[PDB]
Amino acid sequence: SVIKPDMKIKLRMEGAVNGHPFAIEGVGLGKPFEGKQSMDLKVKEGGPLPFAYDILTTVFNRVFAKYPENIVDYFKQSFPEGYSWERSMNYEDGGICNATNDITLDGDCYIYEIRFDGVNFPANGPVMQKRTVKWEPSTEKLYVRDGVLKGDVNMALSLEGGGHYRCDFKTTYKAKKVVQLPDYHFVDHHIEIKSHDKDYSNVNLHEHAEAHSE
Ligand SMILES: [Co+2]
Ligand SMILES: [Co+2]
Repeated sequence: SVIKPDMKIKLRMEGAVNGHPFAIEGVGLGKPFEGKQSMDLKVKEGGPLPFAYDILTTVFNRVFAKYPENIVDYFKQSFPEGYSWERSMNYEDGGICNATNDITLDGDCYIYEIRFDGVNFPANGPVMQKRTVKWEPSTEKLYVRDGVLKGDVNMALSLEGGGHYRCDFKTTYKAKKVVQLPDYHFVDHHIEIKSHDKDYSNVNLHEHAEAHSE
């Protein structure tokens, strides 16, 4: 046991985009072995957010990915101690976000302490003009480096005017104890904002993920 079929999530994120700060909290649930999850998210400070919520959504846990038995699962093995990660998100227009998640487990509920910091998004660009629609589904590429796990992914935001806005994600995953390291593999993801109020003070977010290799 320790990884149960059904588990819960609470989180807090504190952050800032272009020096304007904000914080959001949320609760949710999901199935680790099915790679599915969902959550509700409320802006507690800095609302109404003046930039595209989509930049936050991949920051709001790779335990919720379906691993087959022939690929080692760095994430499920890491609990109950858990793990953290860091990431920079490098947008084609020179906007850059750094984020971190510290993940712990209390009973059947994961707990995330998130930091998010974005800078240099142009005023006319699609993040600050809120011209984004969704992330496309993706394939993350995961490899070992210096004893820890890396995950790189080419991501794309569909723009409401048509076309896409590209971002490169480089994530380092750090387990809090010794676990077995996997060989090169992939994680397919698909993240969707399933509902939201007008200024996104409330968001319902969904993701499903599946590992594969060879
Ligand atoms: Co899908
Ligand atoms: Co909408």
